[PDB]
Amino acid sequence: LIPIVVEERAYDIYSRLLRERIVCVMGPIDDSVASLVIAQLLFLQSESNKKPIHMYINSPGGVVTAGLAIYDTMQYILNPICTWCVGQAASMGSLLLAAGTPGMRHSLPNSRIMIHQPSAIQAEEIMKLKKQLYNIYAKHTKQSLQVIESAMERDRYMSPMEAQEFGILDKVLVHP
Amino acid sequence: LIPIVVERAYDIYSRLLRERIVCVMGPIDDSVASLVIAQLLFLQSESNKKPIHMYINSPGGVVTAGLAIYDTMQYILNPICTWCVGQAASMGSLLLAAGTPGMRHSLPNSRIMIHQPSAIQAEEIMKLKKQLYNIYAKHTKQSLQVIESAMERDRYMSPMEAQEFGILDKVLVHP
Amino acid sequence: LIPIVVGERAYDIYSRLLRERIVCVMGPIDDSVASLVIAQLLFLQSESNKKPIHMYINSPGGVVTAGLAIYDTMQYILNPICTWCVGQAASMGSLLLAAGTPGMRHSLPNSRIMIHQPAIQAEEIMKLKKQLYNIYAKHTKQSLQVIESAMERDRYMSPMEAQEFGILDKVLVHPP
Amino acid sequence: LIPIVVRAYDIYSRLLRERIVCVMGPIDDSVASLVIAQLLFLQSESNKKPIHMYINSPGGVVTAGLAIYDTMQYILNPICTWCVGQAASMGSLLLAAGTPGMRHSLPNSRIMIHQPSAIQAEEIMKLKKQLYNIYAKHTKQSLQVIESAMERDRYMSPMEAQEFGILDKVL
Amino acid sequence: LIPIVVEAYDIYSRLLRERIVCVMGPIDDSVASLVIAQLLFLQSESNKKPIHMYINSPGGVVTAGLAIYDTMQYILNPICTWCVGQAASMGSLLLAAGTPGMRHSLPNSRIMIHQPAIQAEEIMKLKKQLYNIYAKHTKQSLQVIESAMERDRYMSPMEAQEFGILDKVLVHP
Amino acid sequence: LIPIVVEERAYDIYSRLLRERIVCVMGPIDDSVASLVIAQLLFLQSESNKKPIHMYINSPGGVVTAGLAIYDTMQYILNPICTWCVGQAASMGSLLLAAGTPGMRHSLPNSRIMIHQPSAIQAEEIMKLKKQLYNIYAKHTKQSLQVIESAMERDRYMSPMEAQEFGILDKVLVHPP
Amino acid sequence: LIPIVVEERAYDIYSRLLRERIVCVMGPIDDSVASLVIAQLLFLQSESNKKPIHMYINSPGGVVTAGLAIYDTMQYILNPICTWCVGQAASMGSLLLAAGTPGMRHSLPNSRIMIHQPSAIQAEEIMKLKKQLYNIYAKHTKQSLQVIESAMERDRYMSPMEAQEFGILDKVLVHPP
Amino acid sequence: LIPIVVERAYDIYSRLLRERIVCVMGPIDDSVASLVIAQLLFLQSESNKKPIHMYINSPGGVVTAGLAIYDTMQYILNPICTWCVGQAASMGSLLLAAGTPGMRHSLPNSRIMIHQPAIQAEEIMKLKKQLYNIYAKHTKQSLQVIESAMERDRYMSPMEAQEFGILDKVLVHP
Amino acid sequence: LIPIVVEERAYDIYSRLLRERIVCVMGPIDDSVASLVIAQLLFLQSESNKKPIHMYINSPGGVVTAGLAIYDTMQYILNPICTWCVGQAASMGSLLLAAGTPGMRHSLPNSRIMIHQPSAIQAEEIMKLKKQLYNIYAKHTKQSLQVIESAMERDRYMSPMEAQEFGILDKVLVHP
Ligand SMILES: N#Cc1cccc(CN2CCC3=C(C2)C(=O)N(Cc2ccc(Cl)cc2)C2=NCCN23)c1
Ligand SMILES: N#Cc1cccc(CN2CCC3=C(C2)C(=O)N(Cc2ccc(Cl)cc2)C2=NCCN23)c1
Ligand SMILES: N#Cc1cccc(CN2CCC3=C(C2)C(=O)N(Cc2ccc(Cl)cc2)C2=NCCN23)c1
Ligand SMILES: N#Cc1cccc(CN2CCC3=C(C2)C(=O)N(Cc2ccc(Cl)cc2)C2=NCCN23)c1
Ligand SMILES: N#Cc1cccc(CN2CCC3=C(C2)C(=O)N(Cc2ccc(Cl)cc2)C2=NCCN23)c1
Ligand SMILES: N#Cc1cccc(CN2CCC3=C(C2)C(=O)N(Cc2ccc(Cl)cc2)C2=NCCN23)c1
Ligand SMILES: N#Cc1cccc(CN2CCC3=C(C2)C(=O)N(Cc2ccc(Cl)cc2)C2=NCCN23)c1
Ligand SMILES: N#Cc1cccc(CN2CCC3=C(C2)C(=O)N(Cc2ccc(Cl)cc2)C2=NCCN23)c1
Ligand SMILES: N#Cc1cccc(CN2CCC3=C(C2)C(=O)N(Cc2ccc(Cl)cc2)C2=NCCN23)c1
Repeated sequence: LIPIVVEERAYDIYSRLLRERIVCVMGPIDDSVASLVIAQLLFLQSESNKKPIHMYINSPGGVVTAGLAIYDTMQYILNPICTWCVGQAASMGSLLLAAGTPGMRHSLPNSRIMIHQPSAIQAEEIMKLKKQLYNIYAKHTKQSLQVIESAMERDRYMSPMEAQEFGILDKVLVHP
Repeated sequence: LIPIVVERAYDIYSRLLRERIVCVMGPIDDSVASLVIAQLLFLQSESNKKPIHMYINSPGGVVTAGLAIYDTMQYILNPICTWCVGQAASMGSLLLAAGTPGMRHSLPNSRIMIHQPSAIQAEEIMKLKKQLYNIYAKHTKQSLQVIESAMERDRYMSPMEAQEFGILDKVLVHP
Repeated sequence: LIPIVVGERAYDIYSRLLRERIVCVMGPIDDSVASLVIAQLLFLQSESNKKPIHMYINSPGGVVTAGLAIYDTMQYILNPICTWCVGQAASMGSLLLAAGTPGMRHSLPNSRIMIHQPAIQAEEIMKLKKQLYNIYAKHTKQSLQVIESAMERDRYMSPMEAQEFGILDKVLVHPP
Repeated sequence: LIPIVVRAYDIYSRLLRERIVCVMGPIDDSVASLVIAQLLFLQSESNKKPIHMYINSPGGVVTAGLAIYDTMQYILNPICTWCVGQAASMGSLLLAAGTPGMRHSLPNSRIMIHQPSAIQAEEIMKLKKQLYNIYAKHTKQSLQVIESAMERDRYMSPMEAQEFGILDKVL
Repeated sequence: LIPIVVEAYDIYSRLLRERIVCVMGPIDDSVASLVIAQLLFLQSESNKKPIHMYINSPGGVVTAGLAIYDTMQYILNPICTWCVGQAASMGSLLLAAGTPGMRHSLPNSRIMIHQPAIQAEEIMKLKKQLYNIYAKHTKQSLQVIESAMERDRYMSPMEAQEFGILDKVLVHP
Repeated sequence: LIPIVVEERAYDIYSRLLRERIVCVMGPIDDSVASLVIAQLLFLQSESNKKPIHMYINSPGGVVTAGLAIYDTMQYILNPICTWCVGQAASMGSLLLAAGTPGMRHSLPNSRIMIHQPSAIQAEEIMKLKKQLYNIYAKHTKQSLQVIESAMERDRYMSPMEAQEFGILDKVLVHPP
Repeated sequence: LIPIVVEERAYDIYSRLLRERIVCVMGPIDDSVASLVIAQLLFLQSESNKKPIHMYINSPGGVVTAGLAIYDTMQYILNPICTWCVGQAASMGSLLLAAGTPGMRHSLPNSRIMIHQPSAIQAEEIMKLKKQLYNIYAKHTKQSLQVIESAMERDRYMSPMEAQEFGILDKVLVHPP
Repeated sequence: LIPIVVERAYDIYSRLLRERIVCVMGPIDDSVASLVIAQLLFLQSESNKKPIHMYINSPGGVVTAGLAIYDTMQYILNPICTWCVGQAASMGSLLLAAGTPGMRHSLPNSRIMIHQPAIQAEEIMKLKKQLYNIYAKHTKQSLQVIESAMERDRYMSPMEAQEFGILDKVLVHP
Repeated sequence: LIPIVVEERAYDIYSRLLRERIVCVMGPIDDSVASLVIAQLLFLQSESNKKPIHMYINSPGGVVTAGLAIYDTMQYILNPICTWCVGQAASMGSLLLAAGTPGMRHSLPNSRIMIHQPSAIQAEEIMKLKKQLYNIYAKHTKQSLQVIESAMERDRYMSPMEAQEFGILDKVLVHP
């Protein structure tokens, strides 16, 4: 039941959010989510490839290759990407969260962050995908492999404060 | 089916938004939180001084979805008037009591519940309950001790007991 | 499929009903119906807080706390509210019907009215059931004990007994 | 789904511009509120010009049908009821409540006043007397003649239903 | 599921050997058919020895409960009805149809005579059957029975006993 | 579950009923209700060509062809059959009720009896079947076709006492003679 | 999804059909098929009391009362109506086919036409309805009752050419005249 | 599914009945209650002095189904030993507390709840009062203590429950 | 489709297993499983309370209070209890496995053992139950609390060899 706003043109509030260069990553990440997000990120680059992009994550995770789709598009565009976590970023959600422009990775105070991966393909393939997750997290947290994979074994959430200290985000904000 | 009102014409819900009114109706999940946060943010983009009104008629919902609203309420600058209609239970009463002080209201016949009624580990659930304990104590001026024994009783309060406990400031019959 | 009716503007018939300052409470009552009726009632009060609103009730009841949100918004707003019972008004429907302005509570001749009531602790259900007694007591101008007695009988009233009981003021057949 | 005719309407809206109100299929609360809407809307447009209720229905919720009956009886306009296909149970009630000399059916229609088979038992009998009464009113038959007929699980043809008092014209 | 006792029966076959007939939960044609069979068997074994009918039911199909009620009237034995838990709607009409003086409840039972695809005249007709049955066994007047069944509520064993539904309320022998 | 009773010998209560030459017609009658009922009419006749059988009927009706199968077995076998109506006998239930041995058809007092037929084949075939019911009911009630055809058009129930006056049964009994 | 076509003005293809005074009876006919078809017979008549309307029929039948509603609208309105059978017209479909203006009822070559009625109400009421279909078919085919009643008892389809010789239609066309 | 033991050959549940052991397992409905009440009537016909053993591992159930069991336990003359295993919650703990005084037992790890989780609001409140009074009776607590307790959405330990009046002993072994 | 064996009496093979004093704990543990197991363990004690009892665990876990029911009955009976793990013992399964008589806790070579708890009650209650699990495991593994709870956080299985070394079992056997 999505509301309309005027600005004189008239958009629904989500079209409006994308006009402010805000892309939502809200919920379980599947291919068509990934498709929406990728579409938006590439449209904002076309508008201005130096102007920043804010991406808002409230995601329990999802389909791993769909998330890497987003992640890869993040790495590709020319824009700074402020990532913001509200509610939670678990599994691929905090992967996207940890993959913002350094210095521009934010959570609100009561957010919950998980890098552990909640548990139809071959066994070695899953391990392959799981190393990919291990290196991406190592890249952006500036942590070691063995630290990352020990960490990813703890079935557990962090506070915005621990996640900052671990390298997943940069600033925990209450106010602007 | 949602009616149109009327010089251009919005559906009634779009028109509630022009009043700076954000409805939080029913159970709270992430996509409701997405809708509420967007409006809060947009309403602050419109003026960051002009108040915002949050009509809460909710039984609770996903804790982190509700926290994403609570946090966003705290983030924005505007005075936030919160309104309880029918009932605000579990996460929905956290929100109701998070409105800016002296600006939390109930219509007379509502019911208010801070009891949390009832896939993660038991150490994580408990971490989340602790976060609720602290929010509630922060906004009702009550001690954690008072907050926990109270949240332990499976009961509703009238808007008056609510106002006395520190969830509400006003109860009113009319403007 | 809702019909359209017709400077010159074009309305679906239900908006048109709201232009006439009519709000409908058709069928069972839940939070989303209540959101809709409160939205319409607060809007009508904003277009004129002295002009009457007409509220049409054909309803078998509903969620109590959702029904009370409607009742309280009736009592809040500034406008005279003339209620009309068509078809039936049982439980919360009859309470909305009985909570129009004194002397502007109507039924058409064949309506059936019920004040008998068809997960929460047992003490909260009695708390709530007592709020119902207090509201019916108020507007029907009947004693508490008489309300509690009446609400124990699993029966409907004629629009003429409910006139007689306190629930409505006039039974109309044709327009005055 | 639904075509568009030429200013442009959809056909069911174009019909309403013609002062025509369909009653089509089973009657429930939302049929009734849609029908009562149109009836009021039409009388607001003119209280002298007749309205046309096209009924093809096997009935429905008694209270929902009673709601439409009363709205008919409230509004001032002459009302021409039209039976098409069938008007059975509640449907036949409204058909019979068109204003006199204006109740029609088409030749091959079927008309039933037998009421085919959660509230208390006394409250069910109360509702049935209401229809007994409503029917006796508009057919000018007696209550003993209404209840007897209402017990025979059967249709009448338009001519049977004309002699009974349900309608006036068959074409 | 059902345990086996020696004396070799299932426990419910052994209740029947004790002349105990359970009427558990909702009445329908199947339940009624069962019950009636045991009632005729028991009489066939002896038309003088009582039969203990154990009732704990929210009611059921009217026609089916009436088949039971009729069977009860037919057979010669004194029938001791026992309410455990609850007897509502039809369940409490059988309770009332025990032999006078041997209608019992346990302390915490609940008793209800209020009643929760056929025609209106027929639903009223069956309701008058219930009216007259209840009036006969409570010795209460018709008009007292109908007021009663309209109040949607339960009676405690002692209000059920002051009304003529049962006779005795036992905490223990 | 079906209790077991002792006799020296163990029977489940329903088996021990058949021992009494009692046959139960309980519930909707389909082809396998009919099959099981016919199985025991034929059986009970082979235990005695002349000892009376008892049908306990509590039924709201059923498949017409499955009902007529039972009616026809009932007509075939040589046994006097006493019918008993308990709870109800509507539609084909009441036809099995009416078809007991003249003067052996009974109701308990509180039973409800209906002969109206409540609402894949062609149209001529349903009127074929309706007519067959007319003639069966006409036969045993001793009523005229005309009277059967309109009584059945009244969607209503008869008391055991009106059913006795119409012809469906012969005695309404409260206690054992 | 329904394409849009341009005319200056945009119509979805089905709307633009109605513009040609074409009305489609496609599929099972229930009360709301009938309602929408009647809506456009009445509409097209009000655009012209005498210009011919075209019913395209491809239907396997439907609710008899809903069919007879359409038949009756078709009889009411003053317009000459050309019927066209495409794919099939079985049961009430073929009755709407037969009821076009004499000599305006058509089939394309490969259509299949059935008048047999493939297999809640009482029995007298279904024979009531069957008889009404007998008289409608009798009327427009110009066949006797006796002939209609047995043709309809044959569970079978007719070619457009046999249907033309029976009376259901008048012309079987391959290309436009 | 259910095994046979030899002694003569019972299924293992039939053999527990021969020990005078009545099992109240899982949610209590009128059917559980039928089975339980049957067993208690029978076991008393065997002897009205020999103790009955009610093993309870139950989350709760229908209240009238529960009170039928309770009333049957009051009716019979036998000393009843109640034992709690896994848990006894809502109606279950009510049965646990209702065994013969000095004979109510829990295993060291059981959890006990007296908090309760179509009829009118005056019936529920009538039923709840009835739970209030059974409980008050059997824990020697007051009504006020009992009512406030049942309002806390919480389980107790077996020692807690022992201190409160719900049970007498807590045994790791015999 | 359970087979019968003769021994001359004739039992199904599972009745036969219980005659050899073998009780299976096979699969998800719910109240009626727990009831079966408890029944069997108490019947074997009645036969001989010094003769050992072998309990065979292939369980992914289950309802925690139902498992403690079994555990408590284990602690209660007088008999030695050899526990044997085949396939897997995860969550409450390895709790029962770790709760055998010391010296009599066995796995086959390819078994998989989990003490981590795969993830409708109050929050503090779940923590209470979870401390119970923490102490029981500490009791029988002779490990510390902090070691146990760190361990229970690793979403992960052990080999019969690691589980022995950790204190969950005593012997890993290939042959008799
Ligand atoms: N899925 C995926 C994926 C993710 C990251 C990078 C790429 C590579 N593509 C190659 C083609 C390509 C790219 C980048 C591109 O961004 N623009 C500019 C553009 C795109 C969208 C919008 Cl709305 C407006 C302007 C473009 N314009 C035409 C061809 N083209 C693909
Ligand atoms: N989920 C979440 C969450 C909740 C609270 C606070 C934040 C932090 N963000 C930072 C980025 C950011 C924020 C707040 C922001 O309010 N506007 C202004 C704005 C927003 C919507 C509309 Cl329609 C119009 C204007 C904005 N415009 C560009 C960058 N930007 C995120
Ligand atoms: N749910 C609930 C509920 C039910 C009854 C009473 C209230 C109290 N609120 C206080 C705030 C408040 C109220 C009433 C108010 O009526 N208008 C005027 C207005 C509202 C909507 C529209 Cl479409 C047009 C004009 C308003 N404009 C900004 C703030 N505001 C809430
Ligand atoms: N359900 C019901 C029911 C059935 C029959 C009679 C009534 C009584 N009401 C009184 C209020 C009332 C009525 C009739 C009324 O016809 N119009 C005129 C009107 C209505 C609809 C439209 Cl689209 C346009 C104009 C009106 N305009 C302001 C308030 N109002 C209610
Ligand atoms: N349904 C019904 C219904 C309900 C109440 C009363 C009756 C009347 N019937 C008549 C036939 C009849 C009756 C009573 C009868 O009790 N016994 C004795 C008997 C019955 C069952 C068993 Cl297991 C053992 C012995 C009997 N033996 C042969 C025929 N017969 C029928
Ligand atoms: N369906 C059907 C239906 C219904 C009624 C009548 C019939 C006709 N059949 C003819 C053959 C036939 C009949 C009757 C027959 O009764 N017995 C004797 C018998 C039958 C069953 C049992 Cl258990 C014991 C003894 C018999 N024994 C051998 C051949 N035979 C069929
Ligand atoms: N269902 C049915 C059914 C089927 C066939 C015939 C009839 C009888 N009615 C009588 C009233 C009536 C009729 C025919 C009529 O055709 N027009 C003209 C009209 C209709 C619709 C449209 Cl879109 C445009 C113009 C009309 N305009 C006002 C009253 N009126 C009913
Ligand atoms: N539900 C219920 C309920 C609960 C508690 C008390 C009662 C009252 N009845 C009275 C009749 C009665 C009772 C108790 C009784 O215990 N025995 C002895 C007996 C019972 C079962 C078995 Cl397996 C073996 C022997 C008995 N034998 C004949 C009459 N009779 C009913
Ligand atoms: N659930 C639970 C649970 C778990 C552990 C311990 C207990 C305590 N009970 C007390 C009563 C009790 C116990 C132990 C007992 O083992 N036997 C001996 C016995 C048991 C079963 C069988 Cl098949 C054969 C002999 C006994 N015989 C009669 C009373 N009785 C309960």
